[PDB]
Amino acid sequence: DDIKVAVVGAMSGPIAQWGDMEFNGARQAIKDINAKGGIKGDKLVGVEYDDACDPKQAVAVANKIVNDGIKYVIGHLCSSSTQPASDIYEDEGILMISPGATNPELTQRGYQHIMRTAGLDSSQGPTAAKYILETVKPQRIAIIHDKQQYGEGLARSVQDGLKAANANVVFFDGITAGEKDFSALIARLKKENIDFVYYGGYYPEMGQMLRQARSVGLKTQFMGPEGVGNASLSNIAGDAAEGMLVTMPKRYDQDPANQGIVDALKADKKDPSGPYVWITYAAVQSLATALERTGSDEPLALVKDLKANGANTVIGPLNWDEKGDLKGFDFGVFQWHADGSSTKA
Ligand SMILES: CC(C)C[C@H](N)C(=O)O
Repeated sequence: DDIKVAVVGAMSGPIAQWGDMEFNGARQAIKDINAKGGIKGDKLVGVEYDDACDPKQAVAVANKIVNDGIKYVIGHLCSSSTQPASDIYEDEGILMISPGATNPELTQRGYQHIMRTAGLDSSQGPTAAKYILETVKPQRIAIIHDKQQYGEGLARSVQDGLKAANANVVFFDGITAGEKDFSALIARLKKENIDFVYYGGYYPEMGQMLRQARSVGLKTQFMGPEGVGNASLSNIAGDAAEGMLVTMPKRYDQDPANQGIVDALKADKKDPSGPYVWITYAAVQSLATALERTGSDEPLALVKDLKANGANTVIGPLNWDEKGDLKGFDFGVFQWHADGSSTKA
């Protein structure tokens, strides 16, 4: 019979563009797998849910998935929405592979039904700190975050990494997500002669912060995690996007092996350049590899099979550890430009 698979992420809310990549990658993977014969004759069917990357809505979607009879879940997208949903899935015995959540706490609580194809912030954070200490070498640093699990976790990780080398972190503060007016922050950066800022958060706040800093002549160097590295960033920031540092996953769309999938996305007039297009495609490929190899429909047996044998996907040969995290998922550093393009630094 038809194998149903929930795909869960942001189809609405302020970071819906990340979700656009997720659903584009999932749809294409489900379509390619069915085109080659499915899972031993059976058809994969994606069932799409919108949690809006919001903790409360995520708990509502997870509850609905249990009630709908679905046993496998590619989601959720954000860390703050994925973690509370995983509590429900673990209790009900449902497989959950997150293509987007990078916060470490997800897979550090003994949950047996939980995996991910996204990286870890326990590696993205230290990658930023290393680059700050060794290449940028600023005199005076401020670290800002958006008071949510992903951004605040990365901001705290960069604070610790810098403080390990006794770098001058002048101050550490948060701003509320959805902020329009950053004039108070900018005034503090001028007062404290801050020449470098790490922002933990997503692209809507990064964009407006960059534009407003340059409008009054701040010469500050900014940096953020992969959550700011979006096509929207330079549209919001304008010329202030130039020089922006950001940690991102490898450019999977420039891998020759993925050129067939790039061409399929370009035929549907879709942007193939986003990291989570590929990381989500990979999560469907891992679920399909486990169903095919074992011939089983038990969530626990599918996870054990993946931890043991791995899977060959569009983001490389995947090798999970006992907790459900990928081993050897590396972030690189990129200089952003005003036209939305970027180059490795
Ligand atoms: C899509 C990504 C920007 C999501 C981010 N890694 C998080 O855990 O919230």
